[PDB]
Amino acid sequence: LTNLVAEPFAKLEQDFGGSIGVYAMDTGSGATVSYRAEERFPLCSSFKGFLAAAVLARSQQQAGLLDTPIRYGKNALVRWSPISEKYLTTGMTVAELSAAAVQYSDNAAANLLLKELGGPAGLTAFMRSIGDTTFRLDRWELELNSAIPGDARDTSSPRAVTESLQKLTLGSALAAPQRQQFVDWLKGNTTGNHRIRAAVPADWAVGDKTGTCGGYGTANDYAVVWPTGRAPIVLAVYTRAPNKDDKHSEAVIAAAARLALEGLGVNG
Ligand SMILES: *C(=O)N1C[C@H](NOS(=O)(=O)O)CC[C@H]1C(=O)NC1CCNCC1
Repeated sequence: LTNLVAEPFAKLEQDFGGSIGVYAMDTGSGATVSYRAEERFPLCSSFKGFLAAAVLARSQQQAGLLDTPIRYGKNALVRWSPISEKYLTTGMTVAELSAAAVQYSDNAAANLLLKELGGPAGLTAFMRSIGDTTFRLDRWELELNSAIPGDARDTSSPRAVTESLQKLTLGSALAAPQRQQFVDWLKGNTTGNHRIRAAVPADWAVGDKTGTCGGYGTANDYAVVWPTGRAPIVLAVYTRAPNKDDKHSEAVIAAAARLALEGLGVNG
């Protein structure tokens, strides 16, 4: 049921000037669209969705975790910490840090939560526990964004991202209350309006998490999409490019998402 209908991904990535990786699954039928789906791409900020899921998994055994207040110093505030910079003098709860990491891609929040889990290896361990053998987080923010060609650090594949996203948002990897909280955080993301969401009709629910490394044309988005009247679709779109100064393209990500939905026969 993979690639029953061919779509012009090669032309798209040639127009972009790099590589595009796509994996999309119709959870009703199991039909899939797959293009470079098992290649590694840098995660960039997109690890923060899985980070929040790992926090929620821990909260299943720690009823007080989400409302625990976390104070932090000015040295925690790295580039692009738009929420946590406004609460430097007060602190925020674990749940607020999680929401900020997901919905505003807040870098200081992500590092604080990584510390709670035992660092990149602790998040990687959570991903292993749900059956993901591809994901690896190796470094903290901001070092994880280097996006070096051929470097497997801080990467996954579009397929493994989609499979893990499906387990966490629709499957049984989280308990039902935590699953719905993860979905609600993704639905409230503010950074993805020009990526997968731009390919999705406004009357369909979407949750997503973006990433943009800042070099090597490297940027991405993954999402769960609920078309009305049919089963949800899960998909991931990742990009990279050969030159350090190559720019990312939001339009290419939206275009790739459109081709994925077309390949699944989903009328938008
Ligand atoms: C994530 O990849 N981020 C965090 C933030 N939001 O972008 S998004 O695409 O996740 O929404 C800014 C870009 C990126 C990031 O952390 N970039 C680093 C800091 C800015 N200079 C380049 C590296």
